Parts: sequence; C-alpha cells; structure tokens
Amino acid sequence: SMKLTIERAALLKALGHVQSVVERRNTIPILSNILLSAEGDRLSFSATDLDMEIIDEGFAQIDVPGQITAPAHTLYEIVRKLPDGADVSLSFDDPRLVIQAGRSRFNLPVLPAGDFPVMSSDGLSSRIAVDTNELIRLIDKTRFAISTEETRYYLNGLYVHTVNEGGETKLRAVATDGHRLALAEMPAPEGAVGIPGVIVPRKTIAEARRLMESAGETVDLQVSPQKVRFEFGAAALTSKVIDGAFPDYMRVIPRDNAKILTLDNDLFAKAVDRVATISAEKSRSVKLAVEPGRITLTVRNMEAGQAVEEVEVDYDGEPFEIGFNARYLLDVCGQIAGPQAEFRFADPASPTLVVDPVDPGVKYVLMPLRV
Amino acid sequence: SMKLTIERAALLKALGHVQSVVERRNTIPILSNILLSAEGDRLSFSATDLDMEIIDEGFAQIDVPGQITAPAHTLYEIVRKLPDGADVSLSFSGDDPRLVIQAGRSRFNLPVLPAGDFPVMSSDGLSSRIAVDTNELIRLIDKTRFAISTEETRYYLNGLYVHTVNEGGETKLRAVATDGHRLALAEMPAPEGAVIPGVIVPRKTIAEARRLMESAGETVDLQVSPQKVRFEFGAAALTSKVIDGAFPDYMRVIPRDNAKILTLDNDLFAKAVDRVATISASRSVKLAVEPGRITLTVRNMEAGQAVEEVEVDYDGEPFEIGFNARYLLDVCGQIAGPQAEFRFADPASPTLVVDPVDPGVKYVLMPLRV
Repeated sequence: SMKLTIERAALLKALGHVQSVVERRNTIPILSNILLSAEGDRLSFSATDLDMEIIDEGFAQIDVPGQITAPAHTLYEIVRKLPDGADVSLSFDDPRLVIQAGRSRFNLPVLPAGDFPVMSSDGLSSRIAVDTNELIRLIDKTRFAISTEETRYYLNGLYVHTVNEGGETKLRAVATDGHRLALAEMPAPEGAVGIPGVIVPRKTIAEARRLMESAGETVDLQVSPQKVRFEFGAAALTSKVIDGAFPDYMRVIPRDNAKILTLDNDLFAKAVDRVATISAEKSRSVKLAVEPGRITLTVRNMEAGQAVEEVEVDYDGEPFEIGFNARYLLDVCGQIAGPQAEFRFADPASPTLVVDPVDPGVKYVLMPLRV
Repeated sequence: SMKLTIERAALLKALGHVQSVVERRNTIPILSNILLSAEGDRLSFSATDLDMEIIDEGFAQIDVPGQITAPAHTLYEIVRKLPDGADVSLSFSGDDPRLVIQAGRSRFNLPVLPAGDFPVMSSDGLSSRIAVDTNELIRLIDKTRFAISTEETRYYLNGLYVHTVNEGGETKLRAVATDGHRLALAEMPAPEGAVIPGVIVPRKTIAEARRLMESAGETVDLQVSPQKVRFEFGAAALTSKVIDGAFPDYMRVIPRDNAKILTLDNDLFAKAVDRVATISASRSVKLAVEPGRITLTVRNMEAGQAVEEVEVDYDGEPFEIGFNARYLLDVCGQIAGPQAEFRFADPASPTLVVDPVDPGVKYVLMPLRV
C-alpha cells in the first residue's frame, strides 16, 4: 500500500520535471509510467526512456510508504487541471492508483515497481559545480550543430571535455554533424580538470538544458566513461553516453586560413535570408562571390528562380567564389554575440572559420559546397 | 504587370490579403500563382483555388500597364523580408522571361505564367451589395464555425447555411452549422437589403472571409446568388462558389418542447468535464443527472476512470445521458455569460443548450449511449 497527501503545486512541479523524458510513442507500456516512491517526508518521481533517467523529489505528508508506477502524461494533465491550492491524495481499494482532490476522483492503472528499469550510477566522479549560466552558454552556442539522426553514432551528441590552452585548462563542448562544427569553451571549474571526454546524447542535452531553466546558481556534473549525471538540486538527470572516440576535430578546425573578411553580421544575415527566400527546398545553397569590398550573394531554386544581393564587406584579398548551405550559414550568424563577424577562408574547397570578435571562446566551421 | 513601382507596405498588404487562398501544393502550376494586373494608378492582385477567388488592389506608379502571373507564396515571402519602407520595382519584358522584383540592393527573378491561362471567376447574377456590421458578421461566424463538418465533399454539412428568416414578424439574418452530430445557430437582426436566397457557404470560404474580417473596416458588403457569394472588404473582395444542395430542415432537429430544464455554472462545469476527459485519448462522458447534481464519469479501454460531482440547479426526475466530451466543451466555450441552460427530453433525444444572456444563439447536442 502507498498512501499520502501532497500540495498540487509541489506535485505539479515534480511531475513537470520528470515527464519530459517520456516518449509519446511507447509500445512498452511501463516506459510511459512514472515510478512513485513515498518514504518519510518525500515523494520521489522517476521517469526514463532507457537512455536517460530523470528523478525529482517533492515534500509530502506520507501515511503509508510504498512504491508504484502510473501513467506519466495522464498523471501530469490531471494534476495540471485540478483547482489552484488543491491538496492531492494519492492512495489505494481497487488495484488502481486513486487520485483524489476536492470533488474529483481518478483511478489509473498501475504497473509493478519491480519491472521499472534501473539506471546504475556506479563509478561516477565526484560532483563538479559548474555555474548555471556558463553551462547554458556551452550548450546554446553549440547544440544546433549536433546531428538529428536516429542512430548511436558519435555525431549524435555533444563532446564535453577539457583541454589545456592559453595558460589554463578549459571545459569545452564540440558539436558536429559532418556538415558544420560548433565549439564553445569556458575556464575549467575546480574538479573538471582532466575529466574523461564524454559524448552526451542530443536528447540528454535537450533535457538537461530544459532543467537548467529552473535550476539554481550552479549545476553539479558527474562523469564516468559509461555515464553522465546532472544534479539541479532536487532534480537529477542520469544518462548513458555515446560509445566510441569522438573524431580528432582539431584537424577539422582550420588554423591558417589567411583570407580574412569582416562584415556587419545583422545586415549580412538579413541579406542571406532574403536571397534564400527564392527557394522553398529543404536545403538551399547560397553562392558567395567575394571580391575587394563586396560579397554578391546568389540563390537559385529548382524552377529557374534567382535572387541576387550585394553586401559591402571589409576585405582586400584575391576574389573567389564559395558556396554554403544557407541554413548552416544563418545558424552561425544567429550565434554571433556582437555586430561584426569575422570569416577566415582558404580556398573554395576548404573549411571556413567564423570567429566572433566579442567572444574568443567560440569557433564555428562551415564546410563549402560546390558553386 | 509590365512596369511599375509600389511601396513595400502597399505591396505586402495586398499580397497578404490574397495569398491565403493558395494551397501549399498544386498539381496545376498556375493555381500557385497570383495574377498581377497593372493599369492607371492601381496594381490589382488575384488568387484562387477554383472554389473561391480573393482580389485586392494597391496604389502604384505604373509606367507600362500589363498583366502576368507569378508564384504567390514566394512573392509574398520576398516582399515580407524586404527592408521597411523599400520602394519595389516590378517589371516583365522581352529581356528576361521572368518577373523582375528589384528593391535597393536586392534583385529577384521569378518564373511566370501567362495571364490568359489564369482561372476566371464569374460574378453574374449577384444581389446588390448588403452592408453588414463587421463585429456582427464576425459573431455569426465565431458562434457557429466549430459545428461545420471538416470533410472535403460537396455535401451541405461542409458549409455554413446563411439565410434570412421572418421570425414572428421580425426579419433575422441567420447562420446555421451542423456536422450530423451537433448543431449551432446564431442570428442577428437583418440589415437593410437582406430580406436573399439561403446559401451554403463552404467551410474554407468562411475561414478566408473570417480572416479578411480581421483587417476589415466597420462594415462588410455581402452579395448572394444561388451559385455564388461575394464578400467585399473595401479594396479586397472574396468571391466563392456555394455548396449546391438543400440544407436540411434544421428546425426539425432543434427540440422545442424539452421539459427537463437545468442551469449550471458554465465555467466550473466545463473545467470538470475537461478534468474527467483527461483519462482518455472521440471520448464519451456520462452525465448522471439528479436533483441538485450531475455526476460526470469517463472510462477508457485501459481501466482508467475519472468521476466528478458538480452542483447544478435541477429538481426533475433523475436520468443518465452521454455526450462526446469535445462537443460538450465546444458548446461551453461559446456561452457568453456565467450560466448555461440545458433542456433535455429523454436520454436518446437531442439536447438544447441556450445561453440565458444571449437568446440569438442555439446549440444542439446529440446523445451517445451510456
């Protein structure tokens, strides 16, 4: 038996945190459930998709301790729709979970707690406190470049690791999908120096980042070669990592591109977006005809449509033509923090570096395509 | 057209009005296009899906008059992204076979199709213009829209029946929607000129008319024939076929003599219905009605149950009746004041819902087995 009462707001806060992990499509019914575990003065909540597990805790008045599983999204929506201030009773005498508040009564089917997946966290490092805003930045500056593919390939997560440069150790995140790269870094907090490099799955980053919005001043990170764990206070997210070595991305990031050009980032981005409008295609390529003082942008669609726009830029080198996917270019322009962007080109077939003058702790790479 | 300049704001306004009718996909390429016709001091814009046509016009400096067609959504999107205040040149000549759109440092070339292959929407036999208050016309639509069937056939249920009735010596302009499972009626006093054959206005036409009412003025002009309806919103106009067919004698489905009368707090009732309906994913709800109370029950196939008691104003015989939960919530969503009044006969008979604060609306709900 389990039997308790909990304030709607506390119940809603916890269910809200954990239910995000549950895939709407699930042909294994137990993976649609939350594990509820009541003991002492706390109701604990766990949900999983097998690759990761979110846990949270709320205060509750516990008459009889116990554990049961119940449908996650349905439980969340019931509680959401209960009146403000409602005190919520959870109990069992059918074999269903009884949720009772004011004049509403719900009976949900349950599944036994013993069939609920167990996520082991053996051999994690000690907790590493990382400033929340700094961590949010590592993710927001890079996340867009992680592939959206449905595999467990190394490109489908964010490579988190430390490196030694500029007379200190940095905590770095690198994302690449084979078409583009993003890199962001920060001075390594105490305890992060020399963590093993881990590839954190895309969905895990998305969930961590969501939980970061409601976190405090810091989030604790723990890492092992098999597992990564984020603690946000009462909530925690534990995840598998992608197995295998991440590519030697330091060879992909060009160091010696000598054709340097600076431009007004907002004007350029608007010009790119404008010329790209000619095409409705999923991928749209834009030609950059670069010459002293100017970039001429051209997009063509699959039905003889054409758009051209000239943008003045700061450049004095040899003229050349280079092509990029317009979405990848706009993604980079979207991350630039100030009004200028700096591009470093070599030849039309080589990777292009984009640097942000107001932030030396990011690097973006664009891969050219045929123009 | 052949050669003109037009302010971005004037171009965008007109393109935004007309492009909504164009389907995202068209097997006939010219149906994706806007007809541009330049003459005098006006650029005219036309777009169509063959069932209806939207037209509009804007001021322009016309150097060379003429007519051409070009991709609607693309032209709209290009203009949307041009900088504020941009003067926009449109030209078509023997140089390039494409429409040339030029503003500032931007130049676009769009493929065209000839104006002579663009569909023609005839407007022969329309009544003279009837001026209808915009908010009132909006109300007629918003009070009833939800009950139109969402099916793509040319059956009377897939449109809004707009007609004029002599109701006890007073002429009303009335709108009726039903999908065979529920009905909605709204009416207003008939404007001068309305007492017009009854027409079934297609669902999409109502949607487009309603969108255009968002940026209309004080009145909108209505014209009707047995084949066509036309809405005029100043420089913009929407002309549409009607659904050919006899709208049901809906008076036969609206119950007049339902004697079990109950009134409740609409807002609290709707919240209770929404709560119990949560446990499921066309969900029925059971209403166990007795003096002073409705007990709401929803069950699902997965063993899930939700029950809630709501206090109501009723002292008649007890009974149980079932409704589709969404249909019931749709009605409660239209009720204008704090109460709703239900009138029931027996559990297998249609139920009337009236708003005690607006006698110009009627709703009917068909029961389901409980």
